[PDB]
Amino acid sequence: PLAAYEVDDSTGYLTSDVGGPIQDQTSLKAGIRGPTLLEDFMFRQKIQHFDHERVPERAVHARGAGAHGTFTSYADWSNITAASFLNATGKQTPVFVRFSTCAGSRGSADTARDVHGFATRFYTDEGNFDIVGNNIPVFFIQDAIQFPDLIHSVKPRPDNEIPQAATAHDSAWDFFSQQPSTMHTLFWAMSGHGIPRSYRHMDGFGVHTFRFVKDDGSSKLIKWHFKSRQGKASLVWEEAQVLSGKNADFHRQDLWDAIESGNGPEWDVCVQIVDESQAQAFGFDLLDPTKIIPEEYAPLTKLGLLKLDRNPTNYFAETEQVMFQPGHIVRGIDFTEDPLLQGRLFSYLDTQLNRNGGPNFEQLPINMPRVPIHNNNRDGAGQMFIHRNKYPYTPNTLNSGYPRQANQNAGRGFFTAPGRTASGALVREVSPTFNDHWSQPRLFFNSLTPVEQQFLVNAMRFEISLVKSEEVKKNVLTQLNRVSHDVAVRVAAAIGLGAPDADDTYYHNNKTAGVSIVGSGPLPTIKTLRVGILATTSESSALDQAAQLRTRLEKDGLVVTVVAETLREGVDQTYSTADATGFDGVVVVDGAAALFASSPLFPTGRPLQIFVDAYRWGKPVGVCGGKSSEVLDAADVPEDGDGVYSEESVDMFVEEFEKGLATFRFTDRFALDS
Amino acid sequence: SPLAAYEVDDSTGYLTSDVGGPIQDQTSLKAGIRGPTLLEDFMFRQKIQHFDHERVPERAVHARGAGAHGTFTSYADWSNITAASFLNATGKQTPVFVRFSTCAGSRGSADTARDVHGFATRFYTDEGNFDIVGNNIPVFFIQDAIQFPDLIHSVKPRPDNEIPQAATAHDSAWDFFSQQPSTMHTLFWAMSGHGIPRSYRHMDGFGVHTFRFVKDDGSSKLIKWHFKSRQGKASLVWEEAQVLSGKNADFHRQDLWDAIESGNGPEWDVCVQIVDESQAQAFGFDLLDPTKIIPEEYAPLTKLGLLKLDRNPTNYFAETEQVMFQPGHIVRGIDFTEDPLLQGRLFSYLDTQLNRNGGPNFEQLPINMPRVPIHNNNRDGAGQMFIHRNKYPYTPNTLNSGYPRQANQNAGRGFFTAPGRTASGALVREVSPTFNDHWSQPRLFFNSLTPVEQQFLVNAMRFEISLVKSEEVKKNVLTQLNRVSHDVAVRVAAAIGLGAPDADDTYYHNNKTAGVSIVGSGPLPTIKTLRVGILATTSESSALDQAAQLRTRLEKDGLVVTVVAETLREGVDQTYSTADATGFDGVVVVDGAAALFASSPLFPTGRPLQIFVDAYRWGKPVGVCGSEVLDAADVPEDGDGVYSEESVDMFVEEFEKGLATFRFTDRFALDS
Amino acid sequence: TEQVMFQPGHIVRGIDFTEDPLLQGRLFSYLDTQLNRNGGPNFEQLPINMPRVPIHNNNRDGAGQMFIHRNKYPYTPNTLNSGYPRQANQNAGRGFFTAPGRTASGALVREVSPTFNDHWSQPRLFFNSLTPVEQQFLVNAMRFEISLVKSEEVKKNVLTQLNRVSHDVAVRVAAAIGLGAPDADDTYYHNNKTAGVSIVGSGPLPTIKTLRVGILATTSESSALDQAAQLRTRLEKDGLVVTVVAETLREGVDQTYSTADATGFDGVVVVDGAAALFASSPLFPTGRPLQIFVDAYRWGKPVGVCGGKSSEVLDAADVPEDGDGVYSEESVDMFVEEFEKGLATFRFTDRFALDS
Ligand code: HEM
Ligand code: HEM
Ligand SMILES: [Ca+2]
Ligand SMILES: [Ca+2]
Ligand SMILES: [Ca+2]
Repeated sequence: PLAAYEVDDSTGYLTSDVGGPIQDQTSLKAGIRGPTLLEDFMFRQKIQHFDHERVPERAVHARGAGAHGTFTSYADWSNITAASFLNATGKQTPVFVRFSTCAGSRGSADTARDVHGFATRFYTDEGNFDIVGNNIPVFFIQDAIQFPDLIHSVKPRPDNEIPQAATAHDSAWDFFSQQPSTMHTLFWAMSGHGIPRSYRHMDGFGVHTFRFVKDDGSSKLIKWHFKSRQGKASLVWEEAQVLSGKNADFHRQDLWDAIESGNGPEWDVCVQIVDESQAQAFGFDLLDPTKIIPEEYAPLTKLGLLKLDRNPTNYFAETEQVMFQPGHIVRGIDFTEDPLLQGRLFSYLDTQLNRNGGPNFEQLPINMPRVPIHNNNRDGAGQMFIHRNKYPYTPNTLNSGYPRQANQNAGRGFFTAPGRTASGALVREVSPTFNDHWSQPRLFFNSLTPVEQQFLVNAMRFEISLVKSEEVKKNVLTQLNRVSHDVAVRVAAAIGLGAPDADDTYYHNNKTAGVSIVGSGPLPTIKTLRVGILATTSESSALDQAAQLRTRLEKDGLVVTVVAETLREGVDQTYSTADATGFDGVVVVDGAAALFASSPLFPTGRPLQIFVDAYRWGKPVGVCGGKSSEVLDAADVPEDGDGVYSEESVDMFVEEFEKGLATFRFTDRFALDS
Repeated sequence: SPLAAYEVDDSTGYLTSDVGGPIQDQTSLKAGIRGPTLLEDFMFRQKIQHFDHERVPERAVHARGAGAHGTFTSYADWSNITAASFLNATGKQTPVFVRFSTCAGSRGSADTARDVHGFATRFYTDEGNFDIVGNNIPVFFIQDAIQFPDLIHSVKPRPDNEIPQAATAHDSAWDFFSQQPSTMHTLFWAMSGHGIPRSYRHMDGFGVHTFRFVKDDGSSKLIKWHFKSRQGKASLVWEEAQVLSGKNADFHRQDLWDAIESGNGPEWDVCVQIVDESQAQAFGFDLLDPTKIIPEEYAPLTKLGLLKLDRNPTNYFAETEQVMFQPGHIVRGIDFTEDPLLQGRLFSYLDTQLNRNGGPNFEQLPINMPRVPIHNNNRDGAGQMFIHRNKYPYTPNTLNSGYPRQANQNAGRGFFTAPGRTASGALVREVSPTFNDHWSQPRLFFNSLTPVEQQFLVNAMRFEISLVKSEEVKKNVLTQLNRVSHDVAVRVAAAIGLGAPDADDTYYHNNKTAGVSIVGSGPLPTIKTLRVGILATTSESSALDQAAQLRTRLEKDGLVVTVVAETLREGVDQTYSTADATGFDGVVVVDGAAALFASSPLFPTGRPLQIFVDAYRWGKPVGVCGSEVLDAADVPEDGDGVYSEESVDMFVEEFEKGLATFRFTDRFALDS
Repeated sequence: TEQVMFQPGHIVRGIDFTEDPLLQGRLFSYLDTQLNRNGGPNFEQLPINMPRVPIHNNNRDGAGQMFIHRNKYPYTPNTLNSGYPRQANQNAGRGFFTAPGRTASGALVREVSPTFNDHWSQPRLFFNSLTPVEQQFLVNAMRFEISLVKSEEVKKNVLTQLNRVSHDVAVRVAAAIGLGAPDADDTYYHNNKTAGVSIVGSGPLPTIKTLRVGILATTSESSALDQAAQLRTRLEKDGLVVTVVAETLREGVDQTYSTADATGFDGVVVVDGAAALFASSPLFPTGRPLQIFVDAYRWGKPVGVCGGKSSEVLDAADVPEDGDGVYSEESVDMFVEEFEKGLATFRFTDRFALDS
């Protein structure tokens, strides 16, 4: 894919960057115990490179991971868009996708509670087209000019730089409560969408309304929705926290492993399509990025399949250096007057100068298009091209008038949708059509299941309880109360304040499909899900049981880890390094029961803690072999429990257990406010 | 002070651009109320351009870190051993800035990663800035600076997928260690409690290299810097460090910030070991070799002065992120040695600052400025903040009357290279054979730890090496560990189901040395700032009363008290939902709360009990104030560091003893 | 000087932009380009770029950040910093505001307004407003530059465009380059003139202070040095910058003939004690003293001989004694009074050939 740029070092002698064979292990010194010499160019070339390895992290979405893939169109979409990549059934275009958290620095944990990025580049035969989206369909703010306010508030306090990758501090909730537009995204982030099970188990959204533009000039309004084929799934908060410490790399490792095992994740790339006349028809403004179109109003149209199936060769060169822009647009697509989108168009082109340190960032391999470039851009630091045209100006006769101007009528040029207009005063004023900040947050809340609603309440209780300012806490209750009195009461109970009186201006009872995680039913596939088998080296029959279970589980593409006191043939991991956050279900072989009812080889009570944690976090758990009561009694897990299994037959154990893995979470183990 | 002049106050006033024009910054300028944004909106672009360019490259190593201001005070006139001005008078005060850090992780990684730690001190002296750029471990992994990128690439994440963050627990790191045996000494330190210190305040600082002290008369002696903590030595246990990394990635920087805010700024005695030049090879190793310590039994510590950190930064980015240390920031009275690791460092720091700052004028940032006049002919460069009056910036000149004047051993208090230093021999890329013993001092170190400490170290190695996928690498690791201690190799081999190689006694010995053991260093000299979690309940007026009684007592003794209950209210600090045992150094359950330890929508199932049990398993002082609680938690009433008293005052007294002991190590199983 | 970074975006309350598409795009360029020059986003902190009033905003960090900001809540809206900094606009805080009568209406277009389409009438207005000799200089600059263009097609295309401004210009230029001018095309021709664009027509200079007078003298005659000293005193009294030139330096001589050139002076005076130099030396190139005088005359400057004896110098130079801007007096006083009128006139344009 980027084969032309690969460098192989599987053989050969060390050389400088200019091909001179050298060594790099000992400095040149004036005598054997002498000082190092300035003339040692071997030393200086190697250390200079090392000294300059780092580049600025992205201003947001610093922490993330990418993979290569293919997009395949399901149809000829010419009848709605001139976009070349969508112009034929089965047409394939290479892609690169990067997923990320949003607030944390490089090296912060994947399983922070946060908005997540989902950025996709299509290397089309008419230019690179990027859709730079999030896993949440609405954004916090209604005007790009407010982005630094939002980001400053969410990022660590700037005196001490605390806390990392978290909204759980005063400044964030101060902003949220003073800028009520934030409520909708806030509710999404406080739901299980803020803590996805993996990048493969979340959807991607363009957020903004864009336009599809036909060759004839007619346009329609669209929203992009990348719908996961793996299904939707979340962690529970108290698992996400432990996982942040046990495996900061959880999401990037999950993605990397799925691709390597031939389970590359897939999404249906979809749009909602509506007429230009419907911009204000749905009870809100399609220019407002804090609003969704309910699927009951406009159904999803599937355009094609996105599949990620190839990991990068060098993370820095590919994932770190990929530079996405919403301004990377192609003929057939256009912008709308969404004031958040409008300002983004400026930001991405500008910020890449910061990251790259020079203007030629489009020439980096990962950023290059797959079709020829013909323009009069020249020079600049890091210029890799050697341009033959010595008359790089338009209009010219001395290069026969090339390159020629491309537009609607010639050379397949980009063109602005010709029906677009502007009218009015030049103003710094918010449209009153943007003013309802609360009805959609309530629509979202109403659409979650009872346990889902409790989890959202509990996320808010956790975070707001860490806000020191009594005034900020009260202000937060004021805003929450406008979305839902019941939310405000339940949150207030945790923080020892009174909720204010119900204000029903924005309350309503409407619901919408497709936003609940709990309500989206069992997972459509269990391939890649992780089963930890707790066993012991003290009983050769426990290992026999573990081996039989492994064979039967791996047959169905589950990723199996056998855990014992020490490593040996057939054991993957020791108890010392094992944790419940490492598994989607946990099985104990009854031969190992004694470990459950002290060792220098693992912390006290570790084998039982793995089982108890997994149970408490809602995972399918069980004992295989017939003798289950010693384990279940020690764990205080009821044998009759939903998602608790006990069979002597390995085949029968696995059949039941696999149903539990697809259910994924057993939500009856979590208490509800009365 | 350069920082006072550049402080910007925004507590009043209307918003302005960077050029002082009053503006707004909340709505974009548009062609009509639902129209597109205008290119002519300079308010928008100036604000967004700034935001777009806020980030700068992180440090190549020590990216995760935090800083504080303070003072250094000399104990004596040290002219008898050094010309250094900041050391030339009893009571002489010099401002300092210190930055502490982990070493391998990127700038958002957890404080409580297992790692070497940075301890970099700048003394803004009256003869120039002097930096001691040290670590919390006295020896380094490698013997030549040219190997640094090899070490660092191996320990940092694998470069195809950038996994794992802030961890040596992967194949490449152990491959490097097992192929480059000089690493063993530092590896042993990193695998001990020194890899997971309880806080920046509870670790020491070392200059690592041998340096020189140079007197005005030109004579020199060899020195090692040792900053000795007045807070005592303390570590986490590994399982606790893991949970902490998720619950509070900011634990160490918060611990430091808080200690300073409460008037408990941390202190170190700044010390040196001082030996004669003739002793460079007298101790059974080469003092140019940065993998060796001088045992304290061979050269005792001399206390030069007090280092105290007592003011937090105003802006983290401007001060902590932008501070740029250099071992080349040296002052008259100090010199380098021919340590090949030190030698190459001198080049690296000056060069790397170009990457971070993006221009050559990084010494003009307020945090990097000196507190004395600058007179030189350095000019221009991006970001030039001075307006130089001298229009003849060359030497020799007559047109500026020969100024600036040359400074040297005999003019203007100039820096001078120790005049006794020589070099002789071939120009070679060869390692001195005096550097070849990579295994005796790792053994010395291991011998000097207590039995439970040695077990913790074996268990750290068992943890990490079990995660290495390559059988070849694991075998090579056992080969090197075996040269240090056959017992260590046997015990770690046990966990990974390989057989250890046969004993090879070449480097074995039974020697020990003082001052390297954490557990063996006795109870903490102070318990001020240590954290007590009181587990209570809102359902009992008596429980809240009991909590409050304890609070007034413990707080008067300097302890930081957190009362935990189901919900916040008067006198309750944290909810059970946000509480964790990693948040405390000791845990107390009040009697009236006994019921919680037997379901609630206000916290996860079993949370109250879990905090108590985690605290006990991690060795902390735990207690009940007011038997069933100790029963539910399976905690022995007669256990060392388990407290049970009806008497408030009696409990606080016993418990405060427990906080000093800090860890009750009898709770951890040992190989036998 | 090198670090000053100007921007038309540096605007203040009371001024606003217009929809000139050239101006509109400049607003982007200057902010962006300073990143290239400065290498970092904090270029407004360079001393030459700093304002002379307080700065209150939430811009933060960036390479080279010189400020230490005390406000730890740099976001709007906030309560934790009491809502400061406050928003400034037309009604509060003397904020910048866009002229409120400004509007836009129409399609979003990449099209040129047809009102921009006349490219030729104003060039012709400008040309008409210059004096005859001025028009000759302009034709001569065009003849000079276009003659160096190698492509015959480009030269042809240039005459096509010039011909639309003025058939006469195209003809006169065409003559120098051996091509024929296109036939007259009078769409944009006219006879209108405008005030204030002509240099030659702007009358004599309002001041001669700082103008440069080179006095050519000799060390071979003590009398020449004396004349040069007296002239110097009389000229310096009026704020003129005087350079005395001779073969070698000594007290009262500023420059050698070797370094001197007519381009260094606004007027040139030979002292008659130095007349023999104007008829070889290892101390300057052959013919240098005379060449300074002749160049000065050819380039239209006031030139003269002071002392009373002028024919030897003037004849050697081929300069007519009665030409305008040519002076000859014995009296230093009378000489300077006449010469100073010539310095205000500045250029004697009757010395330049015109096309017929
Ligand atoms: C709809 C709301 C938004 C979404 C879904 C969004 C999405 C993203 C994503 C996914 C990335 C990381 C791309 C990658 O993986 O490299 C990103 C980076 C960035 N975003 Fe946006 N963003 C939004 C709003 C904004 C706004 C309003 C601004 C500023 C006006 C902005 C400025 C940036 C900057 C400076 C970066 C770093 C870009 C780079 O270094 O390449 N974002 N955003
Ligand atoms: C004795 C062994 C060493 C110790 C104790 C040491 C200590 C440190 C410390 C404490 C910092 C961070 C200072 C801060 O807080 O900003 C640092 C940064 C750095 N070190 Fe060293 N180091 C050692 C060896 C080396 C070697 C051999 C090289 C390369 C030849 C090196 C290159 C760097 C670089 C490039 C940085 C980032 C510096 C900056 O960005 O300002 N280190 N090291
Ligand atoms: Ca805060
Ligand atoms: Ca740069
Ligand atoms: Ca590796």
